[PDB]
Amino acid sequence: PAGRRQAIVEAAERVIARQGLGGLSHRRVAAEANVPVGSTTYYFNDLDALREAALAHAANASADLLAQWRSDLDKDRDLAATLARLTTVYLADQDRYRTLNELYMAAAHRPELQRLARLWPDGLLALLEPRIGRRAANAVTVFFDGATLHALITGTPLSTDELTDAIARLVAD
Amino acid sequence: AGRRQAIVEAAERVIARQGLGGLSHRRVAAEANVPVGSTTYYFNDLDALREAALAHAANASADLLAQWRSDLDKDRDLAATLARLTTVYLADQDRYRTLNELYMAAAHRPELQRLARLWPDGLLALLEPRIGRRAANAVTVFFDGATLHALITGTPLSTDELTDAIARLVAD
Ligand SMILES: CC[n+]1c(-c2ccccc2)c2cc(N)ccc2c2ccc(N)cc21
Ligand SMILES: CC[n+]1c(-c2ccccc2)c2cc(N)ccc2c2ccc(N)cc21
Repeated sequence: PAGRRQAIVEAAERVIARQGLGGLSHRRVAAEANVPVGSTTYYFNDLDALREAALAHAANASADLLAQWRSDLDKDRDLAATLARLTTVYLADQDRYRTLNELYMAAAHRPELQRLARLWPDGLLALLEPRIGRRAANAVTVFFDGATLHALITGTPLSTDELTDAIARLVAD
Repeated sequence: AGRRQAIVEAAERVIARQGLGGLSHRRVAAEANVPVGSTTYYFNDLDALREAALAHAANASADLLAQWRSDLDKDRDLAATLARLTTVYLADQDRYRTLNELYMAAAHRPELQRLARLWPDGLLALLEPRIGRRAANAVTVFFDGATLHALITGTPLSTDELTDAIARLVAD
């Protein structure tokens, strides 16, 4: 299909993000992906495997973003401003990160979603801890978790300047 | 004690787990332990159960917010007082789980956002006069993450760690 299967994994991601894990059905995914049901059943008779597929696709996207953050943080050479920017870009990219966001929030009370979620907090820590210490590293990721949830809740993100200022206070000393 | 109440509290639970669209008399009958949806139908023929469930959580949220307000006037060290209160909140996850679930969920469900906003708007107005907009907003944001990240990572920031990060953020 040149990627009918890949559209079904990408739909299933959004599905699971919106309805949860035990809220996966072939009908929904076909709807979600705009493909015939038979394509879904043919490629993923077993829904557990569609679940695995959908979580791995998110996990890949998560770790992929993190590596990009890694690349940017070495090169740029200024910490607060870089992190401020990277966060801003992310807060703005509502398309295609909704899901990672839908899942990360859900994981808050859903152990089965935490292996996927912990990649963010663990990954950020590995990135920052060497550069700023672990107390600072933890405090910053705490703030970022807040920045996203707070932005979504209130409907307005912190500006880059506001982010930069708060990061700088958290990393100072 | 009162079966109305037990049904609105169960409905809160169900909304917290299955969203709002997931709410049904049947699910609530189970969560409530009401013998049959029949008591559920009696007290709430239609789903103005949502409105009661949402208002019950609003009342609980405002209430805790009033408690924070009281505890703040009752001391001087703002940072350490906010930390203590948060530490207590993280330690009472069991009491406050449904509120937390609803808050998380509201990130992508606009219908849960009027309830959810009582927190940020509330903390903002509470602290803004003491530390100004910038700091009050930065603290609320940090608190949003303090709870989420504690849940995700399974380890909360300590009182000392909370106090330290808050002190950095409030300082003019
Ligand atoms: C999906 C996790 N997550 C969150 C996040 C999303 C929702 C709530 C809390 C944190 C995040 C939040 C902010 N502000 C900035 C960057 C990231 C991020 C960056 C990379 C990644 N692989 C996951 C990331
Ligand atoms: C339910 C909102 N909420 C959150 C919160 C919960 C989950 C995610 C983000 C913030 C909260 C988080 C921390 N750290 C400390 C206090 C509160 C709080 C306090 C009162 C209230 N009425 C709602 C509150």
